[PDB]
Amino acid sequence: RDCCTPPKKCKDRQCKPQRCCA
Repeated sequence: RDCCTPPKKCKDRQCKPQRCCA
């Protein structure tokens, strides 16, 4: 599970600012 690696996972606060989400 990763903020952007398949499967992406920007459903958190520490994985949202990630240019790969916001």
